[PDB]
Amino acid sequence: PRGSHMDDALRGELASTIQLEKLSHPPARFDLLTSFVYKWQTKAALARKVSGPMREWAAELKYRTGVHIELEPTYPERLSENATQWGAYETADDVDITVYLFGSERGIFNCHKLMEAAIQQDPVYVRLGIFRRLANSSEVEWLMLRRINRELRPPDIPPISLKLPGKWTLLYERYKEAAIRTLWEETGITVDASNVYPTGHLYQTVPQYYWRVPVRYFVAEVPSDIRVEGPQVVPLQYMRNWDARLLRQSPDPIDRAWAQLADPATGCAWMKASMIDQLQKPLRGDNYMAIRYTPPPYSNLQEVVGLG
Ligand SMILES: Nc1nc2c(ncn2[C@@H]2O[C@H](COP(=O)(O)OP(=O)(O)O)[C@@H](O)[C@H]2O)c(=O)[nH]1
Repeated sequence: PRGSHMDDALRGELASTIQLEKLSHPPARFDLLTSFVYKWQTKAALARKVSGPMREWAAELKYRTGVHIELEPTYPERLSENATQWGAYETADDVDITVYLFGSERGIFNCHKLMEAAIQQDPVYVRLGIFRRLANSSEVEWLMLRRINRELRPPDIPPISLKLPGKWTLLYERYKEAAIRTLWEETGITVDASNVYPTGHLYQTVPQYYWRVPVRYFVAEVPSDIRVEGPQVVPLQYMRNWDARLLRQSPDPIDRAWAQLADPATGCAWMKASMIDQLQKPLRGDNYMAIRYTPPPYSNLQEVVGLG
């Protein structure tokens, strides 16, 4: 019942081999979905590529074929263990996951080959660090957004995410291609692929959070004078039309900094790296921007951005 609701929410933002096993009927726990049902016994290293933290790719597979993807840890009691067929999993990739498919065999056949191609790639989150240089200052300003995540979310996703632009790679989409397209979807800024530079990737997960995906990072300079329109895809899902008087007095530092630098008409804000890491210091430690958005030397840009 929760899996469907999350797939319905992503509909607005949508525009070596797999051994399936047909099941006579589904287990009683999955009858409400029941329409055939096929099972795929795999690991989280593979099942993560057809689901996603917010069911990004499980919803696209439904948008494509009409099949419903349902995932469950095969032996979830092992995820409650600290220290073999039983005990704590070594890594998240090793977590046994059982995937269920619901729909017509026509739609299941289409999704099956889509899934066999999905598990071949590396689907990740992308963040294109958009920055501009200030004539009066020496440091750069980065464009920040605050997305209001939905109620149906995994426990590792906050209610509001202070983020730089960027979403996720669609099925068969590539890193830079996703970073540029998702940049416009969240900001409305058009950046050329020759000015986008990869700055690194991060993957930190635990077995209990088997769904977590790597994050590929990019940076690109924007002209200091530019019309930042804000989110054009699902704009209601971002912090907008807020009230600067009362939020300025919120006990959250993010919130106060948002009331002072954010524009409620666009939901966007320009922040310096020293300000972003100060905001991320109590949650992430030091060097939040430097760890993620340090340009490669061939960009001839780590001099300009200031992290280096
Ligand atoms: N949000 C999110 N973060 C992840 C996921 N998987 C890994 N991470 C970690 O997120 C850290 C950096 O996150 P950040 O750049 O602040 O993006 P954000 O956490 O999604 O706002 C990295 O150390 C990654 O290991 C995921 O599926 N979702």
